[PDB]
Amino acid sequence: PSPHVIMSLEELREATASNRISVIVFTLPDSKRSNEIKEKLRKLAEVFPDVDTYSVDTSTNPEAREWYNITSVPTFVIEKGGEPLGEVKGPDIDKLRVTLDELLA
Amino acid sequence: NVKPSPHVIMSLEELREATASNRISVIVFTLPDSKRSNEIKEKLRKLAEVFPDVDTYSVDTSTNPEAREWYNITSVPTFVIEKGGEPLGEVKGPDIDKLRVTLDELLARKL
Amino acid sequence: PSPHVIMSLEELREATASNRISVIVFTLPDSKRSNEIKEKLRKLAEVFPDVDTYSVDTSTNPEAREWYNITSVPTFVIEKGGEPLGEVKGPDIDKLRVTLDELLA
Repeated sequence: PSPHVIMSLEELREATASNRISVIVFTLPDSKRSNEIKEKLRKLAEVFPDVDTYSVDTSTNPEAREWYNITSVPTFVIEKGGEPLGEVKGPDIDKLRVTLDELLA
Repeated sequence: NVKPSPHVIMSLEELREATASNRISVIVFTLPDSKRSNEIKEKLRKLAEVFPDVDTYSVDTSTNPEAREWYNITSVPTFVIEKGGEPLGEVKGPDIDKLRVTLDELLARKL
Repeated sequence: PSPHVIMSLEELREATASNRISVIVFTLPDSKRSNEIKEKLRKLAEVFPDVDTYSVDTSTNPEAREWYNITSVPTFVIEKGGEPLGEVKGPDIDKLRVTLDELLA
């Protein structure tokens, strides 16, 4: 069970415009736990009710990498209603979980 | 981001100034709590998210009889598609799959 | 790789006979709406591995226009093994993505 794979900068901007919480992981494809971070991200979505998860392969989405100013991968971005609410740099799923919960408080 | 969508309309005067834009407006004419209503709102909402130049509106006919009369609404729910104050299409019934299809065909170029 | 430009109905029927999934956009020639939908189709192909994309100019392919019952542009047709699986009439790339995801489930 995976996060929704983003095809373009435009699909991504339409997604984050929802007022549900969007959590987006930016990755590189060949990256051996790129698949592990993706499934952990979706697994983590089960315990968060109003949260949708997305994955962006930066090697095929340079426009989205630039638009969200992604300077290292993996990076997580938290969005709501087109507003960025937080960012977690690195494959640290527990810091993302903590950050996400602070927003919901 | 997007307008709170669909935007709930209070009066005919507000509705006419909204649709006078050269953007495409989609208006759902409904009754207060019909067993589709929550799906009609969430659909209209997603359609505003996926369509950039499209604004979506909701008109409760039970509190807006002048808007019901003005647009000649004969049953609810009904969808009206407008641009520059002129009607481009209408979808009768709670068939919002029809609504998206109809809207796509209006954005297309015939032939 | 931008969608492959189709020369004829015969070429198109031979392409769609593959057991890979073919997605075909029917457009009118070099209008900047047309070039814009073609790039959208290319980006969508990157998130689907077993998908090939094609472009058909209805003004130079009247046989294919008639054969696929094309009455407005752009229209997308999804095929697999010579069988059409879905159709999207109009410039709704998001509904095409949704239709494709439901087919692969």
